[PDB]
Amino acid sequence: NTPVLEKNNVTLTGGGENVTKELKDKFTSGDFTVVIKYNQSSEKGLQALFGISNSKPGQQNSYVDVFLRDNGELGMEARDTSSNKNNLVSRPASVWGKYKQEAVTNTVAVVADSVKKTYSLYANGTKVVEKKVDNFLNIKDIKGIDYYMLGGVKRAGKTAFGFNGTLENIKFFNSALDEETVKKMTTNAVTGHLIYTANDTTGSNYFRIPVLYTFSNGRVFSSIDARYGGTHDFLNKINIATSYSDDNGKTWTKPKLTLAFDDFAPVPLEWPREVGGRDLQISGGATYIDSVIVEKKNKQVLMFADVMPAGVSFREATRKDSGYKQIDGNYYLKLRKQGDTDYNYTIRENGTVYDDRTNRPTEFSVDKNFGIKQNGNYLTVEQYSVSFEKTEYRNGTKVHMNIFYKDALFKVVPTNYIAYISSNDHGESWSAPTLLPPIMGLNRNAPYLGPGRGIIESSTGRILIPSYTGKESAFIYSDDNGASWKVKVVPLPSSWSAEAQFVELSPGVIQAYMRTNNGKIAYLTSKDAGTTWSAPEYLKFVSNPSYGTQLSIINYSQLIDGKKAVILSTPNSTNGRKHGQIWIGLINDDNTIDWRYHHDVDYSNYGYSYSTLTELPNHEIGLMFEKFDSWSRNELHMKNVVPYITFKIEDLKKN
Ligand SMILES: CC(=O)N[C@H]1[C@H]([C@H](O)[C@H](O)CO)O[C@@](O)(C(=O)O)C[C@@H]1O
Repeated sequence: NTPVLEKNNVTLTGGGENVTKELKDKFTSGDFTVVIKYNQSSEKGLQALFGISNSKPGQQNSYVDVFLRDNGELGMEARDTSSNKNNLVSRPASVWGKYKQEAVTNTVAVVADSVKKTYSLYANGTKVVEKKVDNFLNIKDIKGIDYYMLGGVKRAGKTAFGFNGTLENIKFFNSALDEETVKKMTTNAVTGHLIYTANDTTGSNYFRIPVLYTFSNGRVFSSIDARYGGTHDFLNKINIATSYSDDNGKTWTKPKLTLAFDDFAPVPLEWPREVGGRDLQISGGATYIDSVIVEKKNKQVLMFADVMPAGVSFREATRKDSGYKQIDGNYYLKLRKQGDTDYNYTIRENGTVYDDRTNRPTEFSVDKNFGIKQNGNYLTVEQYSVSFEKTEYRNGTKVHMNIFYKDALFKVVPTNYIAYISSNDHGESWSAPTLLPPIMGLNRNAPYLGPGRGIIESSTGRILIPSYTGKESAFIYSDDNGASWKVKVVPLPSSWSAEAQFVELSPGVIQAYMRTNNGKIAYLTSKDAGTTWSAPEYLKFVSNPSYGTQLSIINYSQLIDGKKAVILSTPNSTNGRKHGQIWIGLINDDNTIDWRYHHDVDYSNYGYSYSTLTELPNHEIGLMFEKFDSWSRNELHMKNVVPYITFKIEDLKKN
């Protein structure tokens, strides 16, 4: 594989460079590969990295280019005027803009393969898109190609889509190179910011909902949603994966599955991004989603998660049943047996399944992972697989029958639950899950967790876990170091998806920062360790779309400008989930916050959705975030889009 042309350190501010002499008559087949290492000096406007065109008047629509948008989209066009053929292939959120005050160096590539009739695009080690098109065009197919340009496209004798930046290195090949060669050629520093990668140990092509936490030992812990049937919240097959770093985030463990069902296996699916397929979903699969981490005072770690039985969306879960039944003062999980209409059974002591009608134990029992036994032996069901030719079918593998499955003999109430697991070794191993009792009441479903961390209120030792119902905040708490759980339900002014996080301002004084349906971040204050809550106030410097986004806010252990500090991450834009910012807030003696500093994470039109902050052992700050707009139907089912970055406080002061 030898380049037909190579150029280096080409600095441009809109005007481009003519390379026609060097490239006219190099592309005999018509196929091509172009690999471009670049950085942008200005991201505004549509910019072409190179352009091969018919430059004569009348032939404005006869060209091939690779382009970048101010939102980080990478794409290509291949067009021919006289035949009115117009190919466009792209993927949102493909490149980085700026990082810590400097333009980021990216490496992207295009492959045009006339035998396969495909265009492929690569960015920073990932094949971001591959598309077979019917009206395929290569360089020879376009009539009268006479101009070859770096950093623009010559249309009707004028430069269009002028690039602003430096082409550090650009290589043209007169053939289609193979996938692994180009992935490798595009690998760079950007590629190293992934902790979870598509089709890693987890078997998932997709991830959403990152969480970071630092343990007392100096381990930095991460969890994430491993979402297997694309990035849909529901319906989907979702596991919680984890990974950790014992060296201040420089290196991470291979990801482990920590909360998982096996009614479907953990295997990679190629989820359609086209408008006609992207609404496809994995239907019948039990799920964990939305993790919350806290470390207790005794150094045991807790992790909570939402639990969804197979076929239960957030929208279709019954809201008028907890899934639990009260018998002689105790709460017990109800079960319906196949062929019954009513819920005649309960799980009591030792997981023994009781017939409530007779008040006698049956021969069935439920294990600590919700698996169903009969006379002490496991019942089985066939595992499902997914295939695209979409079809879901039984694959011949037997797994334990489970109360959360579609094919179970005994089934839970089709509603959402909360489960928690604990670790005595800083997240190397975990207990079996405990389903949370019906803290909201017997005739109400469980709340939904606000992903991220919980806190320990220093003065009382109260454990606080943020959650919400749709209409209320539900602050789940324990006053006996996690042996028992209660909830403070707080009515909100409207139907907020009130994903929240807590900070402590001073002893006894806490604030819950949350998403709303009004465009603002709300904060509620408690001066009695969470027992009662003030009316909401709103941050005046963040302005988001009405749907909102999850946020992250943490306490920071070191003084900044002599003051106690908190650190907030959120998008900040009414155009979408964009324009990520980190804000440093300094607490005053009266417990108001001086929001003194902010730092923009990349350019304002680049994507920034859910995020998580942690303080590193060395007092740097770790950030992981969805670097795309996770609301947009245009940015679903994207691979390798949740990076991790470390900041110094001095970095966060700038902007
Ligand atoms: C990559 C891309 O989007 N290209 C499109 C451009 C841009 O929208 C520019 O803003 C306007 O030149 O608009 C066209 O009408 C054009 O100029 O022929 C169609 C073309 O497909």
